Amino acid sequence: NLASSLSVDAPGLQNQIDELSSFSDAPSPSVTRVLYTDKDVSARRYVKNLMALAGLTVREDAVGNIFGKWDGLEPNLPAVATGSHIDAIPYSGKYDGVVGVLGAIEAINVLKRSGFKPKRSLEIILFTSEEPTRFGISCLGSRLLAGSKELAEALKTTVVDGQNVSFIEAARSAGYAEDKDDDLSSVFLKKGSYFAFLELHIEQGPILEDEGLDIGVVTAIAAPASLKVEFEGNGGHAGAVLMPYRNDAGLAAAELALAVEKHVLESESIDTVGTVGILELHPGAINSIPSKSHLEIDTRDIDEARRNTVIKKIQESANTIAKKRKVKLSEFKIVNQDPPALSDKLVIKKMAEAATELNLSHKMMISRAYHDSLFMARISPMGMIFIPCYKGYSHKPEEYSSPEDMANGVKVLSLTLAKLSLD
Amino acid sequence: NLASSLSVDAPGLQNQIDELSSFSDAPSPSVTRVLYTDKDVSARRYVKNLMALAGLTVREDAVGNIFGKWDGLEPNLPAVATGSHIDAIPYSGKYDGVVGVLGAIEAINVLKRSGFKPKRSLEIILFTSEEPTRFGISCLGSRLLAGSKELAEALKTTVVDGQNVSFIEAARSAGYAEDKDDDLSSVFLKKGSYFAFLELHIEQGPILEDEGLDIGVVTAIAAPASLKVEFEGNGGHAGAVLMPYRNDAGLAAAELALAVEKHVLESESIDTVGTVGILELHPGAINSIPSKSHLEIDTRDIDEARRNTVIKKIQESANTIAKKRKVKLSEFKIVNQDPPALSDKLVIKKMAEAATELNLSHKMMISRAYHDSLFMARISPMGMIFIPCYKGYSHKPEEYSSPEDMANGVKVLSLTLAKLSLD
Ligand SMILES: [Mn+2]
Ligand SMILES: [Mn+2]
Ligand SMILES: [Mn+2]
Ligand SMILES: [Mn+2]
Repeated sequence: NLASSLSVDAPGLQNQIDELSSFSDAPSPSVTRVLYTDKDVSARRYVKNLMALAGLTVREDAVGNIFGKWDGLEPNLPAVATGSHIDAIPYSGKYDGVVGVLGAIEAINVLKRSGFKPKRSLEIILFTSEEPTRFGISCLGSRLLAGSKELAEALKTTVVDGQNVSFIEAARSAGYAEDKDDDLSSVFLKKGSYFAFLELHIEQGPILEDEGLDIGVVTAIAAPASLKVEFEGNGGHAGAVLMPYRNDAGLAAAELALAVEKHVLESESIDTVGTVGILELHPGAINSIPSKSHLEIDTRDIDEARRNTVIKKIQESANTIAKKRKVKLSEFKIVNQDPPALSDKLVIKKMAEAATELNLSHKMMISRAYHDSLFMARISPMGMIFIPCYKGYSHKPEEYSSPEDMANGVKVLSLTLAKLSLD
Repeated sequence: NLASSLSVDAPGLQNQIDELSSFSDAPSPSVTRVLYTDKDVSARRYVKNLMALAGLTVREDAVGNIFGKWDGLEPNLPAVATGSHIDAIPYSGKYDGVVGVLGAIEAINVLKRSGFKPKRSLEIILFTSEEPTRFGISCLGSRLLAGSKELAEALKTTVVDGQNVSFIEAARSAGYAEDKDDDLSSVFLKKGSYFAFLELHIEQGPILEDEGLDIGVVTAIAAPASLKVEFEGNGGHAGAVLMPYRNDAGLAAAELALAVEKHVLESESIDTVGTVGILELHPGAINSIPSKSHLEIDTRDIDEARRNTVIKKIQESANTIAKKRKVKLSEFKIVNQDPPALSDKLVIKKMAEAATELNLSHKMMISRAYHDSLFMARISPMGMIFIPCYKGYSHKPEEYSSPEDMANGVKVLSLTLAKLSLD
């Protein structure tokens, strides 16, 4: 049957993972690859070439989401879509995102080798960017596909990066958003344009590995939020300004970072997380008392209300700390505060059937990380396939998924796409 | 007499202060000017031009200390020296250091207009750098003039900046070519090679302004130290690594910064200070748990033993925090731990006499900031002349000393140089 016929070029896929990792601003084994930079442009060209070699019809939208379609026997029907991202945060790994892009192309090649003939077309999406590194905006491509007018407006009017380069200027340097007449609504997909959307991804947790399982059938994605906070004080000379006269913006930031941890732990649930991954001091000189501090805070929970309580407490603490330290709370901005997504029950059923037919052990589980799937779920029924990764490591160069684990994920993706194409 | 004949071009000196401030990597009103950068080179050239216009013999040593001599009637006698620095930490003011360099040149011009005939030569020193910004080393020039073999060795073997540029490469780019035969010992001054060393400097405190006084006669300089600390943890995914499994290097850093403040306050003396002016996270992404943190800590006291107790407590806390957070204390480096210095009693005497002869009010006081004077004191009798500054502000663009305050300092410097030259 179809399932028994599926065969993946596992070393070939690994070779592509390694080749793509060369497009990096960080030295190997780390990867850094940021939206619209030269390394991103090179990586896009590499992927588009692989899509062409796979016989896919390739197109791009106004912000650089890339689509590669295998036309079905009934091409007017909403297609079955799959895909992921290839951007990488600073000093991260080679597998996050990339497995779901290169692996989706491999799933096409696998199905073609088996002589599968899709009824509904299959389409691979390379999302233009999923990581928030450049503009503070996660899932930039999929948020637009899912029809965010607010985001489209912001991208055209106010959005800039840390070097004051605008979104539009960055896009144009990479070959996109050239048309002046587009408010970016051209990117929006109407609800139902895809029959379903699937994303293959490394688990980014140790559960499948610890339990000895091959496949996670993802049932939900946890609710993510992020915040930016700034404090301002008077600054001055570190040697000469006596302690009673200070209002140290760095100490306010230190206290807020510890308050974030405290409020997360106060939830009493191990599913709650919060992190201060960015903490910058100005002027940032050893002998200058910080007059401005800038924090960026990530916080999430599978339970939206429980997460929101953490956010409320963080704002309360920022105000309490500012008053105590006698500094100005000059910025407190919630950058995003998004609900969780639920995978579609029929997609879940088909995925689990596919794993069973392939003799692959599996469990149903939640995603802690967010993904493009979070926003694609607003447009069509969604599911995700998790594969194991070594010790759950992710967002660091120790991240690793074996050729066998990737091949298993590709087989499940191939078979689930096939099932949905004939639905 | 000589005193009554001294006249300063006060607006002209102000104009020079303003012109020099244009050599900056920060937009006005702030100044940033770092050792061996293009802005530093431009400022060196500006000063050397003024020295030549004042008829001084101009020379430079291996690391770029600049000397401008007015030859006396007895040129073989140890000269009377004066000088300061022109480097500026990020986003600082226009007066720190610069007043004692431009003001020293103006003092020469003042004495020449009055027809003064020196016995001992007078020599102006532009120290190559006094701020620790680039290499973490304060008083780089004067520590070398004072004969630090440990520093000379480090500069040629291990010292690099934050961008991994070596001291040698940086010096070379600024026109200080490396002599592989020179271990920098060529820079060392013989003890007693100067009769005395004087530094004119803004107070960097509010005392003279608050008390309505013209001149501070500095009697001692507080004991400065600095520390570099790094913590290392596992890092990883901000969304997926659950709180009990973390070893967050950023939170270790936050706790250490708060411990620094605590230990300073524990001294029970208002003269004790400590600051964390630099706190950097790696990888520094919103969704990546910090795997490395880097702190640079400044701590000082007029009392050396009290200062040292603070340092010991900070090291104890760094170890306690590392154990509790389950991170590695990967670096704990005391970069410098220097004793205080006392001004020479006969230099103090001459300075007070000069202020009195000029009908300027004055008081004895200590310096909280460190200065090149701290290390020149190891080579020759030392003193400092403080002038008032607005609200004591320093290391920020609000720093200000009036044209009159500078001119009065210049007059005291001129007259003190003259008195010492004839002694
Ligand atoms: Mn990621
Ligand atoms: Mn991802
Ligand atoms: Mn300074
Ligand atoms: Mn200074």
